[PDB]
Amino acid sequence: AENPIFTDVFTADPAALVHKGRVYLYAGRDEAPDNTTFFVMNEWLVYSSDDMANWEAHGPGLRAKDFTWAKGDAWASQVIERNGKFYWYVTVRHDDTKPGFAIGVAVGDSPIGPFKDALGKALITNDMTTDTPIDWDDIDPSVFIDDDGQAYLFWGNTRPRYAKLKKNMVELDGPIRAIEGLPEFTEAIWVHKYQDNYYLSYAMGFPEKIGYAMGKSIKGPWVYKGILNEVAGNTPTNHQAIIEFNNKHYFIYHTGAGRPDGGQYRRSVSIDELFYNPDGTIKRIVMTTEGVAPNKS
Ligand SMILES: [Ca+2]
Repeated sequence: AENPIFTDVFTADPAALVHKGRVYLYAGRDEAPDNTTFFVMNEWLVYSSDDMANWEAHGPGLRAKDFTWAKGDAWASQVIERNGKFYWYVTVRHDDTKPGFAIGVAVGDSPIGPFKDALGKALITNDMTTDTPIDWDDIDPSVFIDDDGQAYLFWGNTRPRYAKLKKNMVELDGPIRAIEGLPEFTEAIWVHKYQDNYYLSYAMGFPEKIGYAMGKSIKGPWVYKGILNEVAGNTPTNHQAIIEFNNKHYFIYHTGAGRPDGGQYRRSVSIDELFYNPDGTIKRIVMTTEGVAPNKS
């Protein structure tokens, strides 16, 4: 499965999920004419695989403009299943009623949708977080359900943060907490659990690499552990998903390696295998051209 995996579109900010034997893969879609101005993103695209290698294209799943309160900009996202429903947390640009980037939540009854705004309003709004003056801090959501039934929302650019999510998945429960322990944090938090440990991987520095920290609890304390991913080919933004599928571990990300004239604002999803050490640490990723081998049940 030669990387990059999709060649008919540029494709970025991957998020993935396993359901009923299939991997569902979610990505934003880079529509920019060149690598020299800025992101131009309007819609998220959905893909699914049997085996990690052959991908079925289900087309657009959600456009940013599907949020009445949103101006545009369909930035990084993450989907989760809970109670026969699917929650899609998005980064969009709020309209001038609450200036600045915001986090919204959509809902569907199946992995491919149809998806609709679950709230009719932002879940996180720029003015809720004012310990930084920048107006793109509230981006890149990540979502997690711990073994005790408690769900959590993580996000941030420049300022990493989390909060408890109510069962209904569309409401914060309790206060927003600043996360300590993530040297050089930039963005792209991805939380997951493996065996007895918790893992918070993130984009780090600039141009971005991915670093990660481990915790004995979802509330940490987090212990930075080293570099998970080198800086990716022809792109300053590095953006991960980590999933477990069929006894192998998958590290999904993007590169500027596509054609034609791929790069900074014309990115492409690539996939490579992740391996754990016996102590629980993750081997540094090796980003490869040939990508991943099939692996179906
Ligand atoms: Ca803010």
